[PDB]
Amino acid sequence: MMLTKELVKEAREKAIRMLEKACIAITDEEKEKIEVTDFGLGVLYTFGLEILVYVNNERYCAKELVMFPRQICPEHRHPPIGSYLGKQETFRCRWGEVYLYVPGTPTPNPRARIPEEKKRYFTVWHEIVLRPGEQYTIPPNTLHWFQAGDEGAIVSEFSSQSIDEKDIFTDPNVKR
Amino acid sequence: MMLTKELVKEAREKAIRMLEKACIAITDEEKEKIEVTDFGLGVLYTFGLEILVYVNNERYCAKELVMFPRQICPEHRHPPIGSYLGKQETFRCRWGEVYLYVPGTPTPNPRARIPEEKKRYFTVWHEIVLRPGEQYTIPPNTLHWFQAGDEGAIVSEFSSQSIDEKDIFTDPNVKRIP
Ligand SMILES: [Mn+2]
Ligand SMILES: [Mn+2]
Repeated sequence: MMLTKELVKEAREKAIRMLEKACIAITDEEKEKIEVTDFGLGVLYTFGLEILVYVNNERYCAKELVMFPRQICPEHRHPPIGSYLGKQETFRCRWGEVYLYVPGTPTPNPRARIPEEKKRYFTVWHEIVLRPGEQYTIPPNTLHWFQAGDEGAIVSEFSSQSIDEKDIFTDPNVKR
Repeated sequence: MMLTKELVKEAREKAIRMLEKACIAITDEEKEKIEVTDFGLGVLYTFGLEILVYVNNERYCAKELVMFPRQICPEHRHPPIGSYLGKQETFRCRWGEVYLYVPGTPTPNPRARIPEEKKRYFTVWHEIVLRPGEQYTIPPNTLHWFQAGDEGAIVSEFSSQSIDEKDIFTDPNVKRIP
């Protein structure tokens, strides 16, 4: 299965509707530029993310992450690059709910549900549940992953410079 | 007149309602912590701002600025501090509309309406109108001010580290720290 132009358009339209439902104004030019990634894994609705970048420069970045129901962001970390410390980010759930996993003691009875054969590539299990208004901050170079709840989620990212191409994923099949 | 605890509570409640109308979730703990400033000028509803800080650290900052109808943020700039370049910020109008003024050729027929006797302390007049979804970025140490439209405005800030206490205002009557 492959990320086609038709799948991308469908995903953009779904994400645009979710943003509208959450009352988040988006320009026509931004609507066209929403990034759709299946992380190269060919199952967008299982592993994938729809991203609106508000601003990204050498000094700060802000994005809106849209997630369809139970969409999963595969495990990654944002490493130092040259003398750049690496991206630190704060997430704020805006709508729906998200299950975020970071290093720490495994939480019993985690909310996330991962395909059995992909569990090997999820290694952190300390759970943070974020509902609308709630936040959490990930230091640079820290492993993390997240899955939206059964209605999906919109999660804001506020961070230092983003360099998506340099992110390191646990799953060696991922191409960002 | 001075900013009392009752005036602060009233302003917080109004700003909370405006956030709810814009569907922006805020926690009970954030409701108590919204900053209300009249910039020390004693006319909150003319000059003033209601601020929710989402995050502010050495590496980045994000805030929600709530503005009542025609509330004005007095002219200031975010200067370098030591070796810190100074705050760069991007504004994004979320709701309502805002009239932002930056250095440049004065725009004829500006939308803003400033009290006659305070005009002397507004020195930049190049107009940027932001409606919901629209953004503008102010480089560090750049003079700027803004006024909300007749329905008010909610404006997001995304920026490098914020150090409000170091901001320099054109109006010498302003005290940022209440
Ligand atoms: Mn991340
Ligand atoms: Mn400013």
